[PDB]
Amino acid sequence: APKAVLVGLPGSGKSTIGRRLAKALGVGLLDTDVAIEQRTGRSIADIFATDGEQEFRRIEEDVVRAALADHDGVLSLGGGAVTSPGVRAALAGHTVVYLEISAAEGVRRTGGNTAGPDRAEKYRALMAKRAPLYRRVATMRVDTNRRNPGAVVRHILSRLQVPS
Ligand SMILES: O=C(O)C1=C[C@@H](O)[C@@H](O)[C@H](O)C1
Repeated sequence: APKAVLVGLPGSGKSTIGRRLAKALGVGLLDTDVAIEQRTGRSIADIFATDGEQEFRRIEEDVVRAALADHDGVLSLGGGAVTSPGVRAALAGHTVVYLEISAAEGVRRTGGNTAGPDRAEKYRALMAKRAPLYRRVATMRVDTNRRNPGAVVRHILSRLQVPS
C-alpha cells in the first residue's frame, strides 16, 4: 500500500509536491497518468478523445487498483480518477493526502490553462465538481493555498511518521 496517495486539482502543485515528497521519503513515485500510457502505448488525449471518458476511466481504475496493491511509495492520482465510484471505493483504508486550494487560487494560478474561449468557466466547473470528491476520500487535508512546496512536504512528513 502506498505511503501516500496524493490528490489535487490542476494548480495545486500536485506533480511538484509528489516529486518532492517521494525524494524526502526515499520512495518510488508512481503517476497513474504515466502508468496508463506505459501500459497502453497510447496517450491520454488519444484514449480520451478516441474511446471517450467512460472507457478512459475504466482503464484508469484498473491501473489505480493495481497500484494501490503493488506500490509502497508515493502514488500520484490523475485528477479525474476520483470521479469513478470504484476508485473512491478502492481508496478506502489508504492514506490519502488532499492538496487543497481555493477555486479563486486555482483560477489565479491557471486558469483554466491546464476548451477555447470558455476554459476559465469550465475550470471553475471542474473544481466545483472534483473538490467535494477529494474532500470525501481524503484522510489528510493540506491547505496548499499559500504554503511553498517544501513547507507542504514538511507538514505532510510530520503527520506520516512511523514508530518508534
Ligand atoms: O481531470 C481530468 O479528468 C484528467 C486529468 C489528467 O490527470 C488525465 O488523467 C486526463 O487529462 C483526465
